[PDB]
Amino acid sequence: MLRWITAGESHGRALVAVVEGMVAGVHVTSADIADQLARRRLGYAVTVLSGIRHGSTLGGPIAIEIGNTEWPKWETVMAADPVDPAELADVARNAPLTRPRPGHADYAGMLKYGFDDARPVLERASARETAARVAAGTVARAFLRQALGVEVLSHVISIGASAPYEGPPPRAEDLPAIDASPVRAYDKAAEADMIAQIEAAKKDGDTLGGVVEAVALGLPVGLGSFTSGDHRLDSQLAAAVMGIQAIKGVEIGDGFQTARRRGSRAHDEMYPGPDGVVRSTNRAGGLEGGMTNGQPLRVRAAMKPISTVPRALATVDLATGDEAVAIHQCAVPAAGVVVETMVALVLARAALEKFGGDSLAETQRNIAAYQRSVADR
Amino acid sequence: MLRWITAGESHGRALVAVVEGMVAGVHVTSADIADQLARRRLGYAVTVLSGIRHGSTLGGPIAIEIGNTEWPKWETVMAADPVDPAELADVARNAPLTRPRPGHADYAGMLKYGFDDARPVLERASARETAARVAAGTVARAFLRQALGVEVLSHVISIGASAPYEGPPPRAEDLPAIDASPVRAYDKAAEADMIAQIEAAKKDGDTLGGVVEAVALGLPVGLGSFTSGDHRLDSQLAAAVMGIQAIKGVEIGDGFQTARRRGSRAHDEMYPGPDGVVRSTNRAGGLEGGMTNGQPLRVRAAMKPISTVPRALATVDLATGDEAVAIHQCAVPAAGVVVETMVALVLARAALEKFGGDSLAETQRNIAAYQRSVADR
Amino acid sequence: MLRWITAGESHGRALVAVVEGMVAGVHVTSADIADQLARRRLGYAVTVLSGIRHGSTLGGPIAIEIGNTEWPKWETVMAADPVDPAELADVARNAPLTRPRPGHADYAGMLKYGFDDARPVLERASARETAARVAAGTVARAFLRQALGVEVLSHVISIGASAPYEGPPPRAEDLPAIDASPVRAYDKAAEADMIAQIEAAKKDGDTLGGVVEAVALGLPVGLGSFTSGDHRLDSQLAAAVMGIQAIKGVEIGDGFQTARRRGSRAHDEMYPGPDGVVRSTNRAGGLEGGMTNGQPLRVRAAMKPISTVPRALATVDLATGDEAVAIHQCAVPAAGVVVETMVALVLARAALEKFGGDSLAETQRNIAAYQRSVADR
Amino acid sequence: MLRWITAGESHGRALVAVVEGMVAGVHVTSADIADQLARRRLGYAVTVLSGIRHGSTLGGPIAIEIGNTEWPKWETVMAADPVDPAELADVARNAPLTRPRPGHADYAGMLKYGFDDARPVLERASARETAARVAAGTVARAFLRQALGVEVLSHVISIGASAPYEGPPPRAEDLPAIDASPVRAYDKAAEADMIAQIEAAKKDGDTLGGVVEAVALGLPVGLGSFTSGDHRLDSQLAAAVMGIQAIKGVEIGDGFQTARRRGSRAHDEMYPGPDGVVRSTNRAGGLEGGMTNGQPLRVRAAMKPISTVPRALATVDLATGDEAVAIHQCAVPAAGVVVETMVALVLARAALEKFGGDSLAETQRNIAAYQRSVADR
Repeated sequence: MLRWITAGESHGRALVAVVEGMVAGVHVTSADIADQLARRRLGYAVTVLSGIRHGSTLGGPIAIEIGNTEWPKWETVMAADPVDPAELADVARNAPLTRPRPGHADYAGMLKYGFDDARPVLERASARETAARVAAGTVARAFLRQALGVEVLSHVISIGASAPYEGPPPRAEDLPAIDASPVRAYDKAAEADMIAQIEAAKKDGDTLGGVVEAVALGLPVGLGSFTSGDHRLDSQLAAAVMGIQAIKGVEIGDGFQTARRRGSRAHDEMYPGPDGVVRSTNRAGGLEGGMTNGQPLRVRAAMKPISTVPRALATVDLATGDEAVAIHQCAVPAAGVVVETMVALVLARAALEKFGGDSLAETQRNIAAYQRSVADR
Repeated sequence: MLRWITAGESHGRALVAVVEGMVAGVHVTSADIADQLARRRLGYAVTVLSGIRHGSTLGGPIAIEIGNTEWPKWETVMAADPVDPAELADVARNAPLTRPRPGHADYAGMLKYGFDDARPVLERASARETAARVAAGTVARAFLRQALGVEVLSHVISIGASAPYEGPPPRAEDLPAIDASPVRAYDKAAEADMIAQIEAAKKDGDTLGGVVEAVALGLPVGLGSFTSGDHRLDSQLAAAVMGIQAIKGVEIGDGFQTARRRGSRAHDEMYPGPDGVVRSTNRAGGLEGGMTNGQPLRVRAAMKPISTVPRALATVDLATGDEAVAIHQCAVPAAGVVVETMVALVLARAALEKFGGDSLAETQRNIAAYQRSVADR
Repeated sequence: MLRWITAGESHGRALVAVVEGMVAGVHVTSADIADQLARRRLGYAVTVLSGIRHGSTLGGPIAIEIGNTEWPKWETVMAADPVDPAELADVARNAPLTRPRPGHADYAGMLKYGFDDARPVLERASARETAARVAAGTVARAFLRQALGVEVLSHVISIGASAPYEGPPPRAEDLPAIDASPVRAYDKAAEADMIAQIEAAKKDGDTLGGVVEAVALGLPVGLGSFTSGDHRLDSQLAAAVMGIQAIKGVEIGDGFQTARRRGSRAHDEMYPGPDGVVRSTNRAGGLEGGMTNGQPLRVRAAMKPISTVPRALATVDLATGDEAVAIHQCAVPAAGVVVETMVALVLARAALEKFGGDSLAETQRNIAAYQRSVADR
Repeated sequence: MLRWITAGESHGRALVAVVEGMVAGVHVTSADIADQLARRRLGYAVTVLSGIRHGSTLGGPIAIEIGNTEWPKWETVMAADPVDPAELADVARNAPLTRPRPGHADYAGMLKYGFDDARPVLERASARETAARVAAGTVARAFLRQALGVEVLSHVISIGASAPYEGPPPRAEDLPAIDASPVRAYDKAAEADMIAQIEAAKKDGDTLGGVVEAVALGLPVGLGSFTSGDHRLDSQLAAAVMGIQAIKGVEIGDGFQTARRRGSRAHDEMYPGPDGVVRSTNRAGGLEGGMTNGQPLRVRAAMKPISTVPRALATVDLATGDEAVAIHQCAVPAAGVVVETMVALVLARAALEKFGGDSLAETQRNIAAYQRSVADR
């Protein structure tokens, strides 16, 4: 049973991702992880410490370290061990952060943990942590591809007030074009609209959020279950995606728009096919009653504008109780990449749950046999 | 650490809800549970078996049984023990269900579990299970009220193509009026619009979904955490709400609309107040960076139309591979009630996580002290 | 992933066992459960509410209710709902329990939960709860037999000061003789010694504990893992067995005696065989480095004397702070039966972890294929 | 809710310990961790990557890296990324390991994971992993001391055939003398006996196991619970201790010897005292009915001889199916140190479970208040 953990402060020495429960024999390398970390940097130092040998998973815990290049600047302010308080009071960088940014973990985090300073909160809350997620996600990704022939990608639906691209989702062969787009858009018209919204926001010195859609292709029928709320795959995906920094909404398939349609036009009808049932629409986004139906999985995430707009947001100085202005510390296309990663981690877990196995070869045997059994129906 | 489990088939003898980890000394009765089960039946036999003594929780597992009144009709078809297969083949009610309904667990469930018959799938997948959830939810509810003075309610935002009510959410004092509404609407104009959509759908012999909003009031700052994706309260709520039958989307606060706003207008600014920070908007829906900020928690759920529209939905007969039509087996206002329940279960768990305690009095002491500590800031 | 929960107070209306995550298609009936509950009653009303249809598991949560026959006597004192406090003060049975028994949950439970009365503590702490465990255990048992040809049994090693039977463990064919023994002894000489110890203790009006050994036969190699402490099968078994009421020690195989042997004589040497490796000793008790090695699994549990000895044990009246004497509310052979049950639950979970599957047939395919793969080595 | 994870192969680049859920404000440093790692090396390079700032925990995940000094020798054989298979076949160090050692994870691990080589199994299974545990344990240790004034230590009861020290356990002030002993013995006579057994085994070229006892002092009443098997503190401790490499048995207090006593002499009687109940014996080892009773917690672990005895143990070459002899790759006093660590991790988790809190100060308030409440009884 797959588990993943991230660790690290934004300005700490390094980030760590640990993945536990991954079967032995999955091919994945430092380079794969770096490639995926590079994809996270798209939009307008990796060390594998354990669990992988000669590019193949060992079956034990996989620990992946991501170095922080800025560490020399932070090694006193973010030092693990005590530092002379007199030497530290002379360090401008160590100044108190007492003006919580609206929209961020600052205020609630300070109160919750009894902090006088927001620094310990933002260091961990920061979306720099998503880099560790992506390191972990790459392992799930390699597993999904090699065990199931499953591919995970994403594309941006809207940024700011752009008109949502509601056409067909991309396939895996479209990923280079998507990744090459400044807004990771699949649709050229939608692309132009989004770039325009960004240009105008940039000019106004403002910030934007957006909507992104992860797509997983090639899934077998029956991952997740209808047996309880927690086992529904959409429940698990929603947790994994909503828990991403700045995400305020999650949809499966046509999501909130489904809730505005009539039953006669809301669902995906089934028809006879050569190698099983075929559907002509995918309004469900590949999930029905908590399980994969074989159609492309579509998961959409709504990201709020996350970058603090300079001198726009009133706040309070918790030190004084006086009015203040939040001092700043779009990322929509990268959010799409992070969503891919969380979707992959969840899918990989659900796959190991149904197909079991301790090595890829074993898991592959069980998959094959389940597929043969379904075909023989 | 609070856990909840539901058990039961729709036409089985009874449903069971088990709640584990609830502190001793919470006042809750059979009548409370029945009251909340009654609320679930709003819209256009309870036996407490364990864990409660004289209307006060014991600290052990709380098992709540909900009887099925139709059991005599089903006691052979849904018999636990073997039944002579010749006697059963003469029972019309035991006929094979081999035409999976689009939008339901039928097809994927049959394939996943190797079933030839959809009966075992729909029996457990059916939203009749939400009654067991609500039994469990009532315990969390009583805890939230008595430990924290927290109230949970809901109201319907839209049904079918109605214009979404986007005005202010209701307070606890508005619940009778909401519950008295045929569509559990808070807004009279929105109400009329929704009733109209329903009337027209009824006439067309069609079905509707909708959007509902659970509201939790009185929450302390700091439930949930920013420390990882799984600990974010919005992550937990999303899992609990998305896992409800027929839910296709979840939002916190202004959700997907936040993703279409500029940073300067997207967030909730903070200002000085007498007894702490005050905000003038609640676009975040009471959650920031994974934690409660003290504002009303707003959680919205998108429900797809769930009732099968007679002779509209093409499907396949899995027995033959031939075309077929799905045979049928809005519920928006009741969905709102179920969402309340899932929100309450999650909030109660997060509260016990931060405030600990083995009895209500102990948990109340820790709450009080945390609140004093925050006030003294 | 198998989970089990028990609920119920000793004098409550009923006990409930819930088992979640069990694959569909396992044959098990009310009668099987009753048979195993009967075995628990060896030594000197079952209702299946959910998850089983026509004697075959459905794949959903399995809820099993066990009625309390004494309920009419307790329905006011252990009433779930409030009862007039004046009517209750006239009930002798509802008298305060304020003299905690040494060796029991009484004192620590009262302090922990802020109880003035030990009643809520002993009602849940009581070993009557093991009946619910055994109901749950029967499902795991049926699964182990049908999926893996695995059998679980037990026998008593010692009671009181008897000389421990250290000969060979029994096989499944020996269970009737063991069950027919007044002390569930496998060895006739050991039996006579144990009966003598009991006779002498009975005469002295005293109580005894003992040591029991669960044996699981037919296990495949490789359940559990060496990958971390929590995944070691011996870790899981130890948790499941030590958590049984009155158990103070757990051993795998030769346990504490292994720690007194030299490395040259402590382990089980391997030799070539026709259908795989064979060992001539089983000092390890079928577990090495956290995993099953194919040898009989042997798990031993040390039970303390649990029955309070009348007027022997000094205690304190918490109401007054005055000296008092504990007022009483062997069971070694039944402990053996309970240990069987906990071993079976853990083994079944570990099996589903490695072999996966959502139905027995699927799990059986994966098992077969893993076994073929091992044979082809 | 405290969680701990270890990662690393014995000859990999480094070990990683991650601790999640630890409250903010606990004072612990690199030096503390190194000190405790040094204690693990008693008997006949630490880098804190995250979660700690200026010697005080941040509340987020704490990642601790322990470097392997031998890494340059292993950086090709245990390289994470692929290495030219022709270059690797010339490396003597990379030779196949196909003769599983009796008593080790080798055989079952190879079969389970489909390995042809035991290397991936022993790399992770090796007790070198306990160093990562101890890094994690140090955090729990600091928490226990600062939140609860709790101290954890250990001493060796027996090694090989020595006569078990059954006198009183040590207190915290005795730790230097214990740590200074070659066998970490508390008792001088027992010490001499153990050294003799070792001398004789060394001379015979053989290996020994032993029994160790962890002692935790200063615990509040009521950690753990009687509410179910999994919540019993003895259940949790047993899992944590049995899961240590080479441990074959666990006891609480007088353990297996309790099972040989009569009820009248088996338990710890309670008597009136100035500041609460007092006991004159501690046969229970500080745990009753699943919870701490305030007495010293005593947990004993039986370690099998772990070092392979050269040319004594027959095995099979899995490559050929031919007879072979196991080639080798006491540690009792260090086992005691590891047991301390696992006990501390479990106690710290149980403490956070009851007392909650997100910072030490908050947890301390809740502790104080629970203690006052108990005193006022």
